[PDB]
Amino acid sequence: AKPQPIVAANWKCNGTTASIEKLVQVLNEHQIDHDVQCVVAPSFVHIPMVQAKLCNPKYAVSAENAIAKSGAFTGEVSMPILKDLGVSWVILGHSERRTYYGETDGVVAQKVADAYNQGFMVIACIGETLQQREANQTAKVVLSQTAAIAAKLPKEAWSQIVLAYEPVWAIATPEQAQEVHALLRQWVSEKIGNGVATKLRILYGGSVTAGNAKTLYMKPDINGFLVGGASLKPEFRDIIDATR
Amino acid sequence: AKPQPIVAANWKCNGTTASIEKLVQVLNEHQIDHDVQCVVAPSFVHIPMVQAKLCNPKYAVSAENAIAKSGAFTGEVSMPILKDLGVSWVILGHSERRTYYGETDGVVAQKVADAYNQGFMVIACIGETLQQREANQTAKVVLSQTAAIAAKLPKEAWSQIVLAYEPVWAIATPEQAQEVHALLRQWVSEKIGNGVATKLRILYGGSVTAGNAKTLYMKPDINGFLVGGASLKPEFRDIIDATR
Ligand SMILES: [As]
Ligand SMILES: [As]
Repeated sequence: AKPQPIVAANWKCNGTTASIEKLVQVLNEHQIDHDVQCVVAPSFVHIPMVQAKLCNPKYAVSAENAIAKSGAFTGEVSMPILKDLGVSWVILGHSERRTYYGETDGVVAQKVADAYNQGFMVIACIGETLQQREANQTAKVVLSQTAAIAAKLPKEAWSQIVLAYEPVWAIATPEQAQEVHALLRQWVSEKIGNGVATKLRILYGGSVTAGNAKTLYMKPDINGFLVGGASLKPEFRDIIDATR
Repeated sequence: AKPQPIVAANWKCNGTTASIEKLVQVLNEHQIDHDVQCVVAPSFVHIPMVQAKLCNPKYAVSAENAIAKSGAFTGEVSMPILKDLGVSWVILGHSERRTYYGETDGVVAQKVADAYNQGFMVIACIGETLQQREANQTAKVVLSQTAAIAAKLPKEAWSQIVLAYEPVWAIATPEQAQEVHALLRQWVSEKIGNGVATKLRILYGGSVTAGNAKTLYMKPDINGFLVGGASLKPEFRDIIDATR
């Protein structure tokens, strides 16, 4: 018994008009005959061409980041602007943004609350570094990151939340991934509620390929993927098939 | 005797599909009969619709920010991606990005060098805070910011550089603006070269409206504008006319 799986593409800061048109065509031709939420997150400037060309009924378009409000924030894209554009998914707290772009736990938690309150589906990213893993701090870190997010949310917000676990420490066996997912679900179950925990999607966001996806999705607490490199390739289709 | 003026719109983090279509239509109908480089910088997600609808022969589209390279930089837009898209202008070092998003002098200077080397026109922003102005540090600060940028550039790069002076301290009389522009030009003249200084555009990026633009452009060291709030309005056309 699992909730609806999600297979999300994080294109990060990659792509050309040519490469995106070729990829979206193949994604459009792929017949998906099971209940799965597919997500593509392009770079901001590619969002329009993706919205225009993507016809696959299982897909939604997501942003890779956002700020809460419109105004004098040169270079940033706000959640109101995204909604006007027709985008209602957003990735927040990706490890790259936590590492390079000043997104502390509190910044991430406030962004998630803002997205929730403006009616977004949120893929919120957590995960521990190699230094943190080698000091035995996996549980403390992922639970503390999740706790920061949970602190700004009412119980009913969780239908709009998806967690994505990034094993930053590896940039992992399916068993190491399962152990962290289980630990996350246990926390949500005890602290937030049993019903909320059952229904929550916890996506694996380490290295996902056509080669390992099926074995990863066999695990009871893995509800799909936040895919990096392989989501720039026709291989993404096979990763979607692996959640049958 | 002045170099070609530039009138650049910084839309910051503002706009709807509806408001942009209405604005671009009016900008498209505006007949401009003098030599001026017009620039529109939309939020990243609006770049496609602006490129698609904007027909005015005096305009180029600009990004409001960028990073140097494509790759694993979730949420950011790279200069290669912009070029593939057909964008060859970029605003860098805006005060909002210096203040809120970690852009030190060195970060800004490296971004400007990267843009130069990838063939962009760059509007590089400098300016001092109220605290800096009240401690008599206007010259030191704007010259130190310009120096950080100049340090990463060969002499021949300056044909691709435009400076924009932001009087952050006011968020200013035309005479206070002129005094800073003159001081910037003097520095470039003595340190970089007389020929480079004559030809360089120094844009005023404080509060510009249809009401004050003509008086501002009368000043000998002001070569146009980086416009904030008024560039979201039909008033922008009159600001363009003021550089006749
Ligand atoms: As189709
Ligand atoms: As036209």
